[PDB]
Amino acid sequence: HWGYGKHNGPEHWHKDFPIAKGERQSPVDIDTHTAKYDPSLKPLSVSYDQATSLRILNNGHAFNVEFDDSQDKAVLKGGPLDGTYRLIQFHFHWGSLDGQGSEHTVDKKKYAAELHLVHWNTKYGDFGKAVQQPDGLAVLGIFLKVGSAKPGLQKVVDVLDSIKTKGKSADFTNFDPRGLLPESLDYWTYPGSLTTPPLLECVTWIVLKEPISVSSEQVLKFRKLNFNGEGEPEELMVDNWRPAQPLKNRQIKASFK
Ligand SMILES: NS(=O)(=O)c1ccc(CNc2nc[nH]c(=O)c2[N+](=O)[O-])cc1
Ligand SMILES: NS(=O)(=O)c1ccc(CNc2nc[nH]c(=O)c2[N+](=O)[O-])cc1
Ligand SMILES: [Zn+2]
Repeated sequence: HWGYGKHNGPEHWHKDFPIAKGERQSPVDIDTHTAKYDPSLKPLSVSYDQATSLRILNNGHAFNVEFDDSQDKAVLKGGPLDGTYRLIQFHFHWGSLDGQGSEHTVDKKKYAAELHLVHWNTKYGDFGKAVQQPDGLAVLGIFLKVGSAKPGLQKVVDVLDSIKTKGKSADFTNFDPRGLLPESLDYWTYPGSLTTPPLLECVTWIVLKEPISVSSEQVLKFRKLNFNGEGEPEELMVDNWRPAQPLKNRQIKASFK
């Protein structure tokens, strides 16, 4: 199986998922100087007031906080998007050290982690159908730097010891993802892909300029998670990020400045 270990990491994925070397792969380096301001972009609309979290799962690659997406409750719209995208889950990618961990980079700068709020286009009826379409998903990307704690993150951090190993899940209700957003919704956007296999080219990426601050103790707790299942040799869950991929024939647009 693919992973991020010594022998099955990102440079190996193409052998099972040939679209790894495709025309619209993610993440990418965001060259701030060459991203053009696009005054036709709209403000992003993040409507998470009715979000219903249900569960948190260690899937052996990251942990996902899953939402009830059976009704139009936590939606992302506007920005570069046409139509309405419903929140299904969020997860993070992070490093073994504070100097690395994000998937997207900003003029080659790597952040300590990166949060992905994953949304699917309601015109496709469900997630599984949406990932088959070029405009199927919108992922809202938010950088994490180490500094002041993020109080809105602590409930997530505190449950991780209950889902240490691959395939563990825990009840995770009433979590409000608004506590994870920075103050500004200024963003960059570009057409890309899932950053893990199956690496489908179905994502409008929206990457916020303003990172959120999390404490060293918070990100330390992410690094105590395990890639392995229970009663297998311990492999800390760290460096679960794909490096920047060739931008190819794509423009990154800025909503600002
Ligand atoms: N193209 S892909 O899906 O990324 C993929 C890549 C590599 C494999 C073989 N994996 C391994 N082979 C040898 N030793 C190991 O320790 C692992 N391992 O770590 O799994 C299987 C699938
Ligand atoms: N890192 S990211 O780009 O935000 C991101 C990556 C993967 C997903 C959903 N995963 C899947 N999607 C479709 N088919 C699949 O088979 C899987 N799967 O097997 O996981 C959602 C978001
Ligand atoms: Zn992700």
